[PDB]
Amino acid sequence: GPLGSMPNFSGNWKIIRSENFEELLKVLGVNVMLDDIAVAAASKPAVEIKQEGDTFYIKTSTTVRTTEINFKVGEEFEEQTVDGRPCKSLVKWESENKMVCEQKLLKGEGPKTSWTRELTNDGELILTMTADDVVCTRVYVRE
Repeated sequence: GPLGSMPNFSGNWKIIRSENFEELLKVLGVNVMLDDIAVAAASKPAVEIKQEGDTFYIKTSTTVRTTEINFKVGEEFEEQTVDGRPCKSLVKWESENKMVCEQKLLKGEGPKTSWTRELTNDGELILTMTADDVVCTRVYVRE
């Protein structure tokens, strides 16, 4: 679970709205990173989150594919674009309810990318994914 009064992200989460996902994918092209979309693109599976303070595991499972990512809020980690360019990523708490991941390619030029996850007071989980001026929002509720 979470620290103190901060909300508990642990759960099984069902998507009930999306906007601008295909648009984001087109702007990103080969700059998209699987360590983001491999637990977000597919709408059918539950997104299974396990939170232990700052430590997160995020898992999806279909009969074809199981994927799990992990990170710790506050600890830098590396992810890859689909064409193999490394990115340094860091998640921080932006607010009581919201984490923000900043991302930077290790070398060369690309779009400014980020994502956020927010557990709003109505009980929804909001994922936003950004590439320069394009913002994708996906809204989840508990299964």
